[PDB]
Amino acid sequence: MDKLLERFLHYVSLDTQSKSGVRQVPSTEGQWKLLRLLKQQLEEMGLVNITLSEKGTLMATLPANVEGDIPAIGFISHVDTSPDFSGKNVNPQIVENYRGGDIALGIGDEVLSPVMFPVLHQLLGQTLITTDGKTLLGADDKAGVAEIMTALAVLKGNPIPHGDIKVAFTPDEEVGKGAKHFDVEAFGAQWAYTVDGGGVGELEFENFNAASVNIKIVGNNVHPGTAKGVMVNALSLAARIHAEVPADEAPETTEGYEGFYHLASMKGTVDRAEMHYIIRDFDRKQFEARKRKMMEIAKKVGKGLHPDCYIELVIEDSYYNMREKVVEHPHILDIAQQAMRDCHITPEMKPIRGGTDGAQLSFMGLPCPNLFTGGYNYHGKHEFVTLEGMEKAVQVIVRIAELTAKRG
Amino acid sequence: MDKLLERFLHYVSLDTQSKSGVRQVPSTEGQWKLLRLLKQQLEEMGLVNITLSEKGTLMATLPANVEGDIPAIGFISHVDTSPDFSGKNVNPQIVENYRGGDIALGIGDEVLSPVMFPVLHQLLGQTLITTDGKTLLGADDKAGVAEIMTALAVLKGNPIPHGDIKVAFTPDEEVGKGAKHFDVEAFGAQWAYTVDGGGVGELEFENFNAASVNIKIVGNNVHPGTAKGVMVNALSLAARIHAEVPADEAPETTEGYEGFYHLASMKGTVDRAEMHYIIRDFDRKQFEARKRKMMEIAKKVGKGLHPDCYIELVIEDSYYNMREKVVEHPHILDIAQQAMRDCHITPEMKPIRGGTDGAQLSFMGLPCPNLFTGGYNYHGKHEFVTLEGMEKAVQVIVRIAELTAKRG
Ligand SMILES: [Zn+2]
Ligand SMILES: [Zn+2]
Ligand SMILES: [Zn+2]
Ligand SMILES: [Zn+2]
Repeated sequence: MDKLLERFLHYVSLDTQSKSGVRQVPSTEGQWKLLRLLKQQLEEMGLVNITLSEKGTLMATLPANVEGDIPAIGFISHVDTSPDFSGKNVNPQIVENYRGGDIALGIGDEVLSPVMFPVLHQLLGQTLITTDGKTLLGADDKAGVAEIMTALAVLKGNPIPHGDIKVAFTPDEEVGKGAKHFDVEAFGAQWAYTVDGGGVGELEFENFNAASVNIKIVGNNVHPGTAKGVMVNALSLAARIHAEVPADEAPETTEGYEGFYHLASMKGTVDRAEMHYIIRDFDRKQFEARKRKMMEIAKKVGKGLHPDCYIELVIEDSYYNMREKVVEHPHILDIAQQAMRDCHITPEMKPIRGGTDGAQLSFMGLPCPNLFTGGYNYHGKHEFVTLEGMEKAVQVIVRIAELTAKRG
Repeated sequence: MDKLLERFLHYVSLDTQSKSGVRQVPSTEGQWKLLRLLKQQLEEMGLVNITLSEKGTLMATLPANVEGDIPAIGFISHVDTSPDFSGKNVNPQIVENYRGGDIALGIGDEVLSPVMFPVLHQLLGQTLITTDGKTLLGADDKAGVAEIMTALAVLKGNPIPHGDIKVAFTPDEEVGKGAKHFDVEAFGAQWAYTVDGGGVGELEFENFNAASVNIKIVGNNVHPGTAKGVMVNALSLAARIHAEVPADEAPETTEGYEGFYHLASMKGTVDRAEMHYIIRDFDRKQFEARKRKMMEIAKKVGKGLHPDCYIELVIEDSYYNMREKVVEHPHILDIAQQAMRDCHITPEMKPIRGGTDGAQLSFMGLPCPNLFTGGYNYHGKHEFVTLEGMEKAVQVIVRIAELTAKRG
């Protein structure tokens, strides 16, 4: 199981940052750089049916080790790094046998601190890989790419029985295009896992049901000095709508399993205004309830307006909670959990307050929970990872593949 | 008193529309076209000390008719037409002996209607001048320019005693630059009147005290799924501020002498938001009270925010109510009122729910109330005027000049 570190740093050195609002997929050339590198490494490795689509999705198959009717399983990672910070000229910082202090990031006033991140006191003794403080690290999701790549080297070069293993590396996960052009048919996996989770132990199979609620408000402007009973202030309606939305059921005041309404943005004048709301909820019923609530709030404020003044709502479903799709087949989480115990890891299962490409794929015919990576503080300069956590991800992937063949 | 109509139509044919947010004054070439025309006509008329500044303000003096120590008075009109509708290729429509029906504007579905404008039933018998329905008319303020120009022809060509009469024609009244570069010193008028009012009888000397209140809100954005006790939604603060502003004390619900708060515009995201409020009030005390109220409302919402999240208010005074400046010298309104009675007109004195260049000049050393013009429905395609009302404006101006010399 060597070259884990090497593969990781190699991938980290490549600028693969994604770009919002681009029509082309992948959105940036850098991503094609890493995809081509992976493609070559897969060929050299000896995988079969390797293919890189025009949309930049890399697929490949490691054939069964043994005979028997074993279901093919898959592992998926995404190639791009967050637009929220640069993954440009990352300069990794390796801290062997971390003793628990503050980590200086590069030369300057930048620090990885256990005061700010208590998790560190949970990683005494390990090798930490950090940034110089001037960029992202890319652990998300290049540690996953490295771990999958590594798990394949281990499966191919050791006496470990396994069925067919499908792997994929996708392009614009960060900008929401991760599963858009995913050819589940070509992939040919009975089920899969994304290796795009957090710390050691993380296993996720529950995510938010999501929807956007756009509101278009048309008022009536006129010179203010003579607006009596004539002027319809659109912003006054916007404020009245938001006044009715539960301030206790908002991102700033929810945690764990509680849903919410959130006003992302709003802009307007007396004549027109627009609001962009989002609704998140683990429960499909309370998700519906949440749409109703908004429409209801709207009606209220839309009391009696001179039929040239209205309030329109446009509700768009973004994604659903996989729970149902995953739990529907017990072996998926059972194998993953048994695999972690076999590797002396305590499975930690927290719900995802957001979504994942796995949740999209789970509705496209590929139930697909999330596996940990060992990385932390995902989108900023405080992002870091530990080699041991990365080696455990490898161990788990390899065990899951062995266990799957065992039962097949 | 001829060429009133002719001068009017001539001026109406010139595109003199102003333009918002231009640094140059006048903001448009068309205005210089009318200013040059007026300049020439003043020369031909025989006025003295005629001058056109680099900023496009035209001044001129008609010397005293008689001797005695008579105070010089002035008459002011503005040359540009509203940006709110085109004053491009105006095609006037003349309706002699209006009998009270609906007036068809040009060829098409456009109408001047007494149902929509009850004033018409107050103008039976008169000659109406309307638009074709495709533009503004320009009565505001080209009727005033014509009336002043005409009043001067009458004063110069008839046995009517008068002291010195100063006249001025200003450039960007519509875009707020009307009195900016007004050289009151060069003008040399003890007091003046703007001929920029409405229907026959109108005399205005009270206007709003005005101020803008800008609010900058800095919040704290973070991915929503993990914003608990961390995310500070700036829009939520904006809505909470506007929630505290009196919906009964707003443009849509005030009239006559009642002040108000008005939210002109607002834009924002979770990280930042901005609000542009205006405050209008005839009373200087309640104007102050209104500033206090806003600052107060702000404090409340600014409760306890992590010192990286704040709410800043920036209050800018725009203009004041002239009342004080005008009433301070009784002859100004006394002469104007006596003049209207001498002309068999009932003086109508309503407060201006907004401001005028006269109110700005009144604080620059030139008390300056507003005189009627006979025009109605100022900024749209439904703008119209009546020749009789225009002739009365002329009569009043001429009488005011005669009365002023009488008492001097
Ligand atoms: Zn991410
Ligand atoms: Zn990721
Ligand atoms: Zn106007
Ligand atoms: Zn005007």
